[PDB]
Amino acid sequence: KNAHAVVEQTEENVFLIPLKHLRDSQFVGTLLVGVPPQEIHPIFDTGSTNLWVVTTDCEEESCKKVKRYNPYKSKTFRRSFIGKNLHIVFGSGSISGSIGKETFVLGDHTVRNQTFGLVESESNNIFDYIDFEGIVGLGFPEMLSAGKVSFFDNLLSQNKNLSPQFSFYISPEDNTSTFLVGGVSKSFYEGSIYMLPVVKEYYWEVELDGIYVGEKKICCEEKSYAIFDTGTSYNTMPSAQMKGFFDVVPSAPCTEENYQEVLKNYPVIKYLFGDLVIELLPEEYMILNEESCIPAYMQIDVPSEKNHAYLLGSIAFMRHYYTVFVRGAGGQPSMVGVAKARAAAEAAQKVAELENF
Ligand SMILES: *[C@@H]1O[C@H](CO)[C@@H](O[C@@H]2O[C@H](CO)[C@@H](O[C@@H]3O[C@H](CO)[C@@H](O)[C@H](O)[C@@H]3O)[C@H](O)[C@H]2NC(C)=O)[C@H](O)[C@H]1NC(C)=O
Ligand SMILES: CCC1(CC)CC(=O)N([C@@H]2CCOc3ccc(C(=O)N[C@H]4CC(C)(C)Oc5ccccc54)cc32)C(=N)N1
Repeated sequence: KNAHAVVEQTEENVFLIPLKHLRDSQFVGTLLVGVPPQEIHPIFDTGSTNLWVVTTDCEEESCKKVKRYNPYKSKTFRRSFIGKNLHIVFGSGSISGSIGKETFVLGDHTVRNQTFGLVESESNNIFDYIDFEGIVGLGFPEMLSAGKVSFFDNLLSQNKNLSPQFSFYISPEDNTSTFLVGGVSKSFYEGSIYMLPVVKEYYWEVELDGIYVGEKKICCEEKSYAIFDTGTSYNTMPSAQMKGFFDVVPSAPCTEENYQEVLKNYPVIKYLFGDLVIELLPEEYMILNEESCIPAYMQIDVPSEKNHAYLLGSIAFMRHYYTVFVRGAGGQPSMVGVAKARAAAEAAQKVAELENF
């Protein structure tokens, strides 16, 4: 019931990371590792928390094709005397490596003593189709596989000018996509921001009360949730619902010249977050793919939350909605704020942060 305010900040307290939309579909920024600095181009992933860097310890083909980080060239790289192995399995691949500490620079801000995973193996594969160099995880610290301090938390603890919030502006056809640390920019949205409380600090997870495709109620008979996950380009539904969705949302042949008409009669999707209703128009949740219009959706069953979790991804959701991620503390819940994205945005002219009243 207690509101947040958008307050102005000096430009250095909200730093902007340009995100380049690569042909392999990654939105990657720039990250400097160690001294002398080595440059990598990671994705920024609200669906995980570990910091991963691809290293010269991985000699596989998928790793050798990118600019591998070499820890033996870094004066600041440190291993602990007793090492730790890390092995992550997810739907489209696996990542395994060891733990180390390093100094990072993100947006001219320095972070020391940062635990990170050194990729040694990318083989279970998604890595054969992308030029993967790393992940800056932005989930809650509960998802860390190792270390006591997440990258975001550690960055904040060493840079008192930053507020514990960040936001994403996704505009791939513009080359204006931006990851913002410490606040927001009014250049990237219009209307008001509406806040949704985070119900469990693991993923960025909020209550989801219903889903409609046209007039058909696709959700919810049981208590459901939405997860804002920049690490997936697609929106997702659980299996039970995913089949029913594609049954009423078929693909269609399309070109840049006829898709507006092809899709003119497709249904509008609505997500219900309490009194907030978010709608996705056909030209927003359908994407052009190999002479075809296809729904930017995929099936995903999240074992925690009992497969009642629905993911909101970079291309089918954040492209249309500017999203803010606000880190709660103590009795104050973390929150996600959502606003209609401003399509006319160019550069972030001014910057602000959300203050809690
Ligand atoms: C990165 O991690 C290192 C290792 O923990 C940090 O170095 C440590 O920093 C603390 C505080 O600056 C030092 O505390 C000192 O301990 C002596 C006793 O040895 C005490 O009498 C002093 O009053 C002082 O508080 C600690 O010695 C130091 N440890 C080492 C091995 O150098 C470092 O601060 C971390 N860097 C950042 C940016 O957080
Ligand atoms: C980044 C992977 C992890 C953490 C290791 C693990 C993980 O599964 N997810 C989500 C959870 C929900 O289910 C899925 C399902 C699929 C994908 C996927 O294939 N993602 C692609 C996107 C692309 C090609 C742009 O970049 C990369 C870059 C690297 C790896 C994967 C991708 C992601 C998720 C994360 N959010 N993070």
